[PDB]
Amino acid sequence: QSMSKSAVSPMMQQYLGIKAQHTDKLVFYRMGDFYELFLDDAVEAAKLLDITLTTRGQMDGVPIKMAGVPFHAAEQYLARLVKLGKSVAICEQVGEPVERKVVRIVTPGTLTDSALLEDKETNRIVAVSPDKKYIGLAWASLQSGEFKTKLTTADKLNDELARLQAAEILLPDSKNAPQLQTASGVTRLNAWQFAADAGEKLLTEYFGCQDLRGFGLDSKEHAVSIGAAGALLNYIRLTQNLMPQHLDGLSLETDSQYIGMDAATRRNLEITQTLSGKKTPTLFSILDGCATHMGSRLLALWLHHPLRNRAHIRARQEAVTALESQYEPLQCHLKSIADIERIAARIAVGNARPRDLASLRDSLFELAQIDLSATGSSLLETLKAVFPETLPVAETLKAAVMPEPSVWLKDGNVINHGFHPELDELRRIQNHGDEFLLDLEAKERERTGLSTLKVEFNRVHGFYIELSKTQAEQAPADYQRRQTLKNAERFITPELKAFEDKVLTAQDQALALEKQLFDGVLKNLRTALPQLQKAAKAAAALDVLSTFSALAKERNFVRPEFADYPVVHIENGRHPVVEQQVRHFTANHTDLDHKHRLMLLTGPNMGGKSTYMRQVALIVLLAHTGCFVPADAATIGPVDQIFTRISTFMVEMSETAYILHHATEQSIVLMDEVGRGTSTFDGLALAHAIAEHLLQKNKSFSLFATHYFELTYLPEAHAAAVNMHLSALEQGRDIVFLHQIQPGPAGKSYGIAVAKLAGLPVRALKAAQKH
Amino acid sequence: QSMSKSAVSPMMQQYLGIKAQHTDKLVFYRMGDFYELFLDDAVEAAKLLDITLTTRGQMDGVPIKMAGVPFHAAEQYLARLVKLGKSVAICEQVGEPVERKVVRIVTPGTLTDSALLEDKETNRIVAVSPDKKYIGLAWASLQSGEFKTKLTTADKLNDELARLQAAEILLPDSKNAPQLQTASGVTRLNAWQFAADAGEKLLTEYFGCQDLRGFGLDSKEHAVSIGAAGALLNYIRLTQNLMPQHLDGLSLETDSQYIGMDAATRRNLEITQTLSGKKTPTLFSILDGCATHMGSRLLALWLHHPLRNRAHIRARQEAVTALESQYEPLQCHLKSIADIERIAARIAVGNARPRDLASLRDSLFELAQIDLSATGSSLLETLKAVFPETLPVAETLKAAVMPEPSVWLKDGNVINHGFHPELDELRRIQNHGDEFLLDLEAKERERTGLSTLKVEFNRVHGFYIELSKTQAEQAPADYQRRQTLKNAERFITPELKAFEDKVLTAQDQALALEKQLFDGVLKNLRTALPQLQKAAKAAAALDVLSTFSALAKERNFVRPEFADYPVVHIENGRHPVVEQQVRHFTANHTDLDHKHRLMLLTGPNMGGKSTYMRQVALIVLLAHTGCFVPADAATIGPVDQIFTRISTFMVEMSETAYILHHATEQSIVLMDEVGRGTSTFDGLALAHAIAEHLLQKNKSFSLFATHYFELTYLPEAHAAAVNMHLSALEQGRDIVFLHQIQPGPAGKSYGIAVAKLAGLPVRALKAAQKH
Ligand SMILES: Nc1ncnc2c1ncn2[C@@H]1O[C@H](COP(=O)(O)OP(=O)(O)NP(=O)(O)O)[C@@H](O)[C@H]1O
Ligand SMILES: Nc1ncnc2c1ncn2[C@@H]1O[C@H](COP(=O)(O)OP(=O)(O)NP(=O)(O)O)[C@@H](O)[C@H]1O
Repeated sequence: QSMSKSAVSPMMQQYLGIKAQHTDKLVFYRMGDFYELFLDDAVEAAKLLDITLTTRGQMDGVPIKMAGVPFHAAEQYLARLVKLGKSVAICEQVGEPVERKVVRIVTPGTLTDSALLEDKETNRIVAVSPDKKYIGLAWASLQSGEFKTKLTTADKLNDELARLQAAEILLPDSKNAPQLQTASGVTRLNAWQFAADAGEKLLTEYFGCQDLRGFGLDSKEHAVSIGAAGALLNYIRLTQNLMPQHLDGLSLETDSQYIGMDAATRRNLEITQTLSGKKTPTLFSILDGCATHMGSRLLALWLHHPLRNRAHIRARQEAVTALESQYEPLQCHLKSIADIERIAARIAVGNARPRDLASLRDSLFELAQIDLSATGSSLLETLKAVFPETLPVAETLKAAVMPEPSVWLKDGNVINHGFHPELDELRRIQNHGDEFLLDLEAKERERTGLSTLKVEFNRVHGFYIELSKTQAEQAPADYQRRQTLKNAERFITPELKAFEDKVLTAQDQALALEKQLFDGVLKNLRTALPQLQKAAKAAAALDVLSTFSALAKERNFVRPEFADYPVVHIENGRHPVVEQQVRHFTANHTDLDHKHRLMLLTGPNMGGKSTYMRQVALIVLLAHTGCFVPADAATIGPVDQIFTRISTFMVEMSETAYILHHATEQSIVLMDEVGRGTSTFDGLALAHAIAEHLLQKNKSFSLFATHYFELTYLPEAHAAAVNMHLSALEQGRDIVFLHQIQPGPAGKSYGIAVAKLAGLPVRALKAAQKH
Repeated sequence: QSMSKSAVSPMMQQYLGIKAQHTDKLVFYRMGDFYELFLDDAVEAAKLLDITLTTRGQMDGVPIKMAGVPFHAAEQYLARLVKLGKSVAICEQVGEPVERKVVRIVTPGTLTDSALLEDKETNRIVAVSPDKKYIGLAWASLQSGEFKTKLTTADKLNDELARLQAAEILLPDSKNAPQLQTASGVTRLNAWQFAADAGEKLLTEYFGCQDLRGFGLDSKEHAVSIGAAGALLNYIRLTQNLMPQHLDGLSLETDSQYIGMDAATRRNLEITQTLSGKKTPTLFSILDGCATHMGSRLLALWLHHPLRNRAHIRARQEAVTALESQYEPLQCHLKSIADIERIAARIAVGNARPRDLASLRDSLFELAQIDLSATGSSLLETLKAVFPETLPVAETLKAAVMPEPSVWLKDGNVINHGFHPELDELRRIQNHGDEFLLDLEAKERERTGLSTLKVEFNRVHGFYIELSKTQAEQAPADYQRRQTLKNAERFITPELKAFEDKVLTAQDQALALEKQLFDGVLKNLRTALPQLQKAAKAAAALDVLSTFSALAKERNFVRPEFADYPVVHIENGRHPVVEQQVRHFTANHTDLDHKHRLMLLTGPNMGGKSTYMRQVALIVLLAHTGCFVPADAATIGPVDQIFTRISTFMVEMSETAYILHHATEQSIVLMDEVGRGTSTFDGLALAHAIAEHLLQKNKSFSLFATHYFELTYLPEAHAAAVNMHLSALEQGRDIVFLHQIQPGPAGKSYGIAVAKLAGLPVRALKAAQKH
């Protein structure tokens, strides 16, 4: 393996220096006004981006493959590449003098740029450190500050992964990495980065605390999850420009905090995504009346993390009732603030640009005006306390940044007038720009008798005066001259050289001064990042609570009550999504307690069994978010998990296996027509057993819909079973469904579909009666 | 109700004269370089087309509402309008001297323009004349010449409508018009147009024959269908520019010609349309390797009309075998011909434009070159005899029309050179155009000393010579002058007036001459329409048979045999659509006779039950189209109908009613999991009865898939019953489906999905055993 380095250009040789460090990722090498890619990176990017592949120069004889993109559209192409789980290192040149650096690595899970994120996109990076009994989970969202760790098991893993919706996963390079789907981008990390002891040094040093007990860890059992946090914190460090200091606390997630739901249950209920994978009526889209982007994202969070702690739930409920009389002024203020949660993020990772501070400034002022707007008597009063706390940050931004700064700091006109006296003075040499030149042209027109001379400028030559070749002979030896032209001839003069060296120096010192003063206020903002993140969280909380208020007031939701005994009482409740799809939707009751635990639904095929079942689960879910539920009243007992089951057939049996040995007395199980598949022999036998389990060996409140009429006999075999069914009425030779729960099991009226039949249908009426 | 007529403009008064005759249709009133619509038409069209609604002028004091479209995109909006089932009258002005006329009425069922039709779109207009016991059906396709009538019943109506895929329906305005869907565009026709006696005069005069016995009618029972044909013939006349003379014969369709399939069966088998209504793998898309558009349309026709006559089937089968050795040269010729079936149609209706004759000419020549290409021994030899028959038409077209004519006849350069001697001479005055003017400019440059004069032309002044106002004083009195300008001044002269009156007269006489000669050869073509229609039918037939030859050679299809006894033998057959979706598809046998009639499929879910069933029905269907079936060998007995049954539940019971009292010994019935709905009591009772009918009270060859294991006992109760099932094998903790038919009823192995369960599954294994 001998080399050139005469076989390869020094521009290319430098590229290979960078590319060697990022052999797994695409490298956007800045080349002029383009980012270019070389070699296999070129062939890859030319496939992926439908941009033209080409060739530049030679390397060891061989033409070098190349492909590029204009700088003005780089974020756009970057957005595509990360949609396809690709990382890109951005190689720019940096210095005073110049070195080729990587500056920033864009990965699917560390996005903070508004250009690479949808407005309601939650963006998480999760790292799994597997012991083998336990598994350390640690996740973070650079855009929201979130930073949590959890201890979990191997089989309970894909549930946690679906819950977190991670955009990127960090795995060890070890041979005992957990087998898993792929998924989002999966990024493997060289083993020792998940070290618990090194992960503990990193964490304690990042938060500047003694140990990790306050967060509820210590390297006893949690060691594996401490290392996973460590690995996350390192990967953030390797990818981000500045190491962000906005990662809020670091909480241990226990299973007791939220109503657990398996992956399939999240999917089936269509919480944030349909069964065909969209935003075509979901629970989130039907409730998403948030005024802010950060509010919308928070609501997505809440709908997936229904609280178990009934105190926090009431804290939230006290707020929403209080906001009932004052949400229309609130939602006007919030509607005009920008995404300050993301702006705080971009500040933290050294990625914020001049107009972000303008938006942050103006919205923090708009948040300070909510101090009136509303008051109350709850958690709200701690929310209100936050907004004026942040005015000191707004004032300093008002004083340091223009009302409208230029887009790029490099262009100047970012720092405000009067913030720095020197800058104003430096900047003042500008009228002396144009007025000294008008005072000079006129003092040369009469001096030469030519109204065909003006003081011109170009980047290469600087200031000059040009005269035609005819008039070039008319010029004094006071003029200095340089380059020769075709029609004309341009001249320097020492009395504008003195001017040129004054204004161009003033330009450079001003540009340099704005840079240093901007970096100065970023130094300040980054230290004031705690108050900023509190501002973001308070603004978004209030936005969701405001939305909860408006929904209840505008669609008749009621504050559900909580009980200490196993119970689910719902006074004519409704399905919150299907309710805005039907013009008329018929409400229905739901009564269950200790003695009435399993409701066995039987019914025709367009009788609303599924809808009614999903309606119950959705009311229970909503109940524990602090939102009000769609009913006239509701009362729910302590609930721990929600299970559902609504292609086949081992996936039917897989999802029910999980249900059977995880559901408890506090769980709520939903089962829709289990048995479809195989037969009516083995199918009925299984559906018989599964019911013979929810009643006995895990006393769960269950809704069990089924076509197996043979299961009607359960209320006459267990105290807890109940038979209910759904209505079908005769109108005019044509059947209809009023969609109403009715006690009992619907009788047999398929032979009633003689409303258009032909027989010899007695032969049917002779097989049933079947006693 | 007094009027203006001073309250309305004469340009609007003339519109109301036209609009009054077409009160039900939209009227495109040509207004300059636009077609505009007024009053309620405007409001209608503004909504439908997303075009801006506005105002022009006043009528009785009120601003007249208006909306319009440009001429250059008129066919595009018309296309939209007939997609939404609307009719449009095109009001142009005609004359020598100008009258407002309607010229053409575009209706959804009389389309012939390539610009209003999809390439493979079949376009039929059907007229129903209801007695009440009988119903006269009559339909026609202007694009294909098809013109048929049929006698039918009131309930058998929606089956026929769906079979004919009518783009438009003609109903009597009577109060006893049949209740029906709507559908396509339904067009009501003023009662007496469906008159049988008046219908018979129309029909006999159209074909110029004594009565209708040769077609198999006479006003005995066929009176109601004769009038239907009359109404159709009239609507064609009211709507078409020229009354077309290409309508082929007039056959009476009887129910015994084709294998009947109800509306649901045509949908379920996905013959030319999916269950979600697309071209996502259908039986037609999977076979459609036709080189021509007209070939494709014909394929659609045969897929919906499987022949009962086994002689015509063998005729087609003899042609496809003989083409096995000669289809690659055939499909290269056919690939380069145009849509001559439609072109013949546009000629018939006086709608043909110059380039259509060009395309027809070239393709009729290309069709003549198939006289070698292939020969054979069958029906083929009559096909070969047709192509050279049509050369006389190609010759005349070659001599009369340019190799490339202008787009519009009004622009000239359509009639070929040397076809008419006078036209060439009239046309020849054109070099005398440019050369006489070069011989005149030069004779005016030196005569005035000005190289700043050139002979010009504009549409207002004719020919002229212009000179600047400085040089207008330099012009002779030999110049005549007219309009004054700004910089210049233009002059007429009697020696270019003589020239102006020579070349413009020659232009008009030539444009007029081309018009009369073009109409002259259209007169010839329209009388040579019978040869043309035969050319189109012979080209298309061969294209479909060639395709059948390529499919059999390239996907291992075999020529099915026919039997005279009830039988369906299929040596490992395959599903022709699913077979190109799976990389590997496992073939399966099918054996049924007089003693083995009902195959009772039981099986797991993803066991290929449905697919195998639909495979049998599709093979039987394909067998009767002449095409070879996807198998190693196949033998089918006499078949009359194919019924299928694969949301709920009265529509389950409606479709099965139909099946139960229409299926015969010769029918082939397919039933997929009948019973799903209601329960397992009344569901099993109904599935019990329905099987207790196919065996006994209509000895039909039936495939009955069900999950009811209770129906396994049938082969031990009836001779004709058979139990088959579909395989499921264990590989590695993971079940798989080899998809193979196996005698017997699959046993009970859903408890076998303990491959991931958790119990207390003995309680299942305790309910089955169920003896
Ligand atoms: N209360 C209601 N008001 C109005 N429409 C309803 C109501 N409940 C159900 N529907 C509609 O009824 C249809 C059938 O509801 P669904 O609950 O799917 O019946 P089902 O037979 O019980 N389905 P499955 O759960 O698979 O058995 C749906 O398309 C709903 O839109
Ligand atoms: N003969 C075959 N050979 C190989 N694979 C097959 C065969 N038949 C079906 N499959 C596969 O089986 C899949 C679906 O089977 P399908 O016939 O729908 O199961 P089913 O439950 O028996 N249908 P249904 O009666 O409508 O419930 C298809 O995607 C095929 O790829």
